[PDB]
Amino acid sequence: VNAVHWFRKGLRLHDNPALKECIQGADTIRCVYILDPVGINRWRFLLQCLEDLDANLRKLNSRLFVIRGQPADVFPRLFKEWNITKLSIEYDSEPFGKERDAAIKKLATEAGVEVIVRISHTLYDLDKIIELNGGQPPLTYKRFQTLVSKMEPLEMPCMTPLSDDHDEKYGVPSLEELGFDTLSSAVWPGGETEALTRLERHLERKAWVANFERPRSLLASPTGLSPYLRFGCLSCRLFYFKLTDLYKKVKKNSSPPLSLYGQLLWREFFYTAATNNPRFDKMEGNPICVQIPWDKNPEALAKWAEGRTGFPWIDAIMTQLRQEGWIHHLARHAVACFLTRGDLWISWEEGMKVFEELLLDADWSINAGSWMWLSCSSFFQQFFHCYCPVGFGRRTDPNGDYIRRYLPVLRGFPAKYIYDPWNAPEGIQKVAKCLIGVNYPKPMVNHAEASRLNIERMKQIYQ
Repeated sequence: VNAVHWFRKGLRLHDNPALKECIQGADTIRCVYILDPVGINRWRFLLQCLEDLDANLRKLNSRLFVIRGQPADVFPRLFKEWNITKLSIEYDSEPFGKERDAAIKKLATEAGVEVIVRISHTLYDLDKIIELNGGQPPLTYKRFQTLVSKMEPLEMPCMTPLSDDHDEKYGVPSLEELGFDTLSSAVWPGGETEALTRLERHLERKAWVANFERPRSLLASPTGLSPYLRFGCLSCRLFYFKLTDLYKKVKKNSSPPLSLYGQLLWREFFYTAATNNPRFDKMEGNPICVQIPWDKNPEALAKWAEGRTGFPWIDAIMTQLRQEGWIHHLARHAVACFLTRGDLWISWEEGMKVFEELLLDADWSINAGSWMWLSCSSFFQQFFHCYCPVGFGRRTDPNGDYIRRYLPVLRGFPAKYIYDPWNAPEGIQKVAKCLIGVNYPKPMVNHAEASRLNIERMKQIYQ
């Protein structure tokens, strides 16, 4: 009779099995999102997801109920005031997620509410993947792959009562209503509609690699999907199913290579590896994490996080990240190294926390997992091997256009110092209108020296 679907992740109406199941047999249905009362970019992306769902719901004679407050306190009030008997959610594997939900399920049964749970934030049941592997998370992407290639296939991806809503809670809140601010548009608009738009574009574009050859960045693509996958605006099975069909249609081969799926499988690998380990995002007490004597250096952390390291490659990556909420993985790998095992010898937990506040596609699991691997703290498997924060940028973008773009103060520098401007003669700096040490900081560390010492440090811990 009375049903509620609770959005957390999975902010879509496509491939929503828990929602599809919840509407089955219900006389009424309310879609609900609960706001607890982390930078403006994630927050804005969130609000646009919510606003986006509401718009689609309105299209459907329904509308989104954004409830303000806490789940454990909101739900008994709802169950009673709305005479709910069914409540459904997407499955959340994240260790803290499981807990909250296991608790809302105890409450649910207290009010004799039925609780529909359905997996769809991942391609697989991770519990099952663990079972094969001996009741043990694969700690290697290879074994993990070896294991999913041997995994069963796939099954492709009533009214609502409103009143006077758009303010009695239930309306989507605004940046201002949260304590911000203002921003300046948004390189990554949030929501399902945006996400189904970019999937179309993305598929069209990947279609022009293997049956269209000819040549056409480090910049946000207008076909990029990572943030949409993190919030569930885009279903990962939809993505998958359409990826397969593209491969089979352009490559004429109905048995694609797992590497077509890397973006997806890496995601899954970390969800699997984290779901049973609540200390996954810490070093101490994290059973899979090597214990490393990282330093406490707030001031070094600060320069790193605020992109004032004096290494433009590093600083450009960090300001692109702070401004927009996304950065290419190669840049993730550069700034991660520089902060941890490469240069600064600061804990990966510290970089994890920064990324959580600024990175749009950061899940608890993915974020922790990456920082652990990137800093060589787990997931051993292929030594990532730190590339130079001068040479590695120089290798990628010889003219330093990416640098001029995100660090305009340096716009006036020649491509032969744009990566290492402290090596510009005084006359050049003057002509560039940027005195190194005055208008842009000097390098916070000697790179050669720092990685030298840092490689030492690391092998003392493996004698």
